[PDB]
Amino acid sequence: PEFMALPHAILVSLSEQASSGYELARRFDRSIGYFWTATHQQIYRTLRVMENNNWVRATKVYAISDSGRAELARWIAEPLSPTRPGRGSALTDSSTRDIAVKLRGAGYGDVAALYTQVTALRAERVKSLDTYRGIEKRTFADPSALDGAALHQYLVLRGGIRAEESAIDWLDEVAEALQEK
Amino acid sequence: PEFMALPHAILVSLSEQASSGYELARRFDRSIGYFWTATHQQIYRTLRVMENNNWVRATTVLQHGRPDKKVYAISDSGRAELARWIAEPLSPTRPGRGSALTDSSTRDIAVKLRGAGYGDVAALYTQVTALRAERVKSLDTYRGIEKRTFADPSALDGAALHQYLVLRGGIRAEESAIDWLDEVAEALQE
Ligand SMILES: [Cl-]
Repeated sequence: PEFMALPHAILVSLSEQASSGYELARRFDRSIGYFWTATHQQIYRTLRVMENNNWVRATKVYAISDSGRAELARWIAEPLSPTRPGRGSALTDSSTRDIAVKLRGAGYGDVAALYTQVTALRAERVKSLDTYRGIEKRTFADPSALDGAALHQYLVLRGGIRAEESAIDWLDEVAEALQEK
Repeated sequence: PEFMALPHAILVSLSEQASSGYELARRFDRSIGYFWTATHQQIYRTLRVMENNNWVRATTVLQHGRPDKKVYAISDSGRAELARWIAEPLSPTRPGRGSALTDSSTRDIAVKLRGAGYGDVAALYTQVTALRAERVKSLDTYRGIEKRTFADPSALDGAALHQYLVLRGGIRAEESAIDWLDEVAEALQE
């Protein structure tokens, strides 16, 4: 439960607005829904799980508990996981999504701890890009002579190259805005 | 289900090189694993399935003083299915359709783009231009939420600024997607 990311997304939702099961889903599919693709069945299942830890109270409207608000602070401060599923690419790495959740509910949990996660993740995107940048020069040196399969592969690599750059650029925009704060 | 996403990725993979179990897993991670997170167990289970469909054929190759390796290659029927799936339009019922961060058409197009060929590129260009038209809907929407809710983002503090930054990530992704979708469309224009 504390090693997953949806309980926490819902903890953010509850932190801002204490809603119900359906009100929660409804709220989630337009607030955090643009980064997380979760179903109503998932939202409800996790809401059950959160009441099992006493993370949410039965005020029928759910409320974040003290224990749940503590977990959000804990989770936001918790650094980058080495066991995280998808390490090594901006398209597969789920940290970009987690940072967005942490960034939203940065009331519970502090900005200093998150800043370091933003700078740590950016450093990883540089390893990713530096890898892609190597495959480019060492596989697609002179990118104008490419014809069919070779060019299709280049273009695909160029999508990954863009994503890595995109991630770094956002991570920079995030890191900049968290400094002036 | 048969005609899902991973099988076609594996057809594209085996289209590039006839690989064995481990070779296919290894080379998928090296290439298509940078956009696709799939487990080796999953890769092999689809391999089994597509052999039952006769989409892939297995040949035991002779290795001296080596366990003889079983190599899978794409068959005629599988080569046909890959061509069929590249041509098949985007689903209007698929999830996360409303965001570049949430949409898997970006990934499907990448796979299609890999194993395209002279005959499939034309139909593939169709989906490129269609998906770009959707990213503009998504972008046009985010830019609306920006102007309506986050005009003058210099006087933003705390929650408001955190939310804007998050919205700023979505705008970049849509832009990024459009830029790539344009680069692909242009490179096919020759
Ligand atoms: Cl055959």
